Amino acid sequence: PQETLNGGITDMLTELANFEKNVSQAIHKYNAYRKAASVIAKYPHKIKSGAEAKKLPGVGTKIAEKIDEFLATGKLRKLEKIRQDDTSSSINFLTRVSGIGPSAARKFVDEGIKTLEDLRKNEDKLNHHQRIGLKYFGDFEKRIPREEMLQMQDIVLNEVKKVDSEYIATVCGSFRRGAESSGDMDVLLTHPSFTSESPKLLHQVVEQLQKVHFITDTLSKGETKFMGVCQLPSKNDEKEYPHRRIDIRLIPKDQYYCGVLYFTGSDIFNKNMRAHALEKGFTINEYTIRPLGVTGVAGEPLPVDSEKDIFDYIQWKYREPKDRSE
DNA sequence: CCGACGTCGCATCAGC
DNA sequence: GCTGATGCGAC
DNA sequence: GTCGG
Ligand SMILES: [Mg+2]
Ligand SMILES: [Mg+2]
Ligand code: NA
Ligand code: NA
Repeated sequence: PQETLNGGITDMLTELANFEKNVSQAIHKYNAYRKAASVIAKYPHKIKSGAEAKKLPGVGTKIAEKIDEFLATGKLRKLEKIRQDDTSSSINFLTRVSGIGPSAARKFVDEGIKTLEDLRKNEDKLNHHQRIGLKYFGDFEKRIPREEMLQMQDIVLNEVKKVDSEYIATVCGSFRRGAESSGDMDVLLTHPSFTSESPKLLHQVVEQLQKVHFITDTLSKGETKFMGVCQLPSKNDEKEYPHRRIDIRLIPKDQYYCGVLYFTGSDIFNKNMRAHALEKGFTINEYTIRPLGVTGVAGEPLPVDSEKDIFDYIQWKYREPKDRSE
């Protein structure tokens, strides 16, 4: 539905979600505001009153009321006032730095640090991740067109295969659902030598990708998960590509396809797939599908050899990644 | 009236 | 030193 | 903030 139907309402709601999360530290209100923003975004009629909104699942009495106020005045007083509040709009802004959450943002604003300028003058007060976040602030908010993703995927598959031709790599994310652009790259990796009934497999890959200068920085690295930055090589006399978030995960063979499904998303689709899963006597997380017991007894992980197997157990025609928006 | 609201890997903090 | 809790990011 | 036991 066209964003101009209830656009003003959903932006109001998402703005209020943001303050709950970043300023009030009320994650459950943040998610309530987003849930109500979603169901509104999908509603195919121009909302004429709060009582009308109220009908939607996730819209309660207090949002109904804010809708009424927004309809009559084109604004909300509470939102107007929070915006002109220096302390609160600073705290809210700084959370846009990857690695500064509600709690570090609060701490900074308490002691005078409110702007990227302030963050720059105070490197010593930021942790490693936060420096990388600061350094790529601009880059990190940009989107990645598919063309650069395919190019990034070329590097990844080439280098992974070079390290050891028995690795299996799948770039997931909205990339995998065929999206026209993506916010980051999410690589899932496994290896025949790695099951769960069983720390270099990850490091070796990360290492090759730094060696060809594809990975430029590291946010975190452990035995199973890497979070980092990458950058395509620059064209011959051209302006350089932006720096990009890339994650690389190592998953045991018998959990690979649950992982692929889970990180393929979208979350909306996974919420559905989880719900239907429950409906037919099964539970599915990122690691496994388990049958529910005569009492709610999730039992042993079942054998899984492909995405299909999963879909099979819960009796769903396998859904092509391109259809997994919902 | 009141508890649930996904869960988890890693970096780092708090406390012993 | 170590263990556990907290912050963070993220389908 | 909203839903539902
Ligand atoms: Mg070989
Ligand atoms: Mg992703
Ligand atoms: Na409702
Ligand atoms: Na942040």
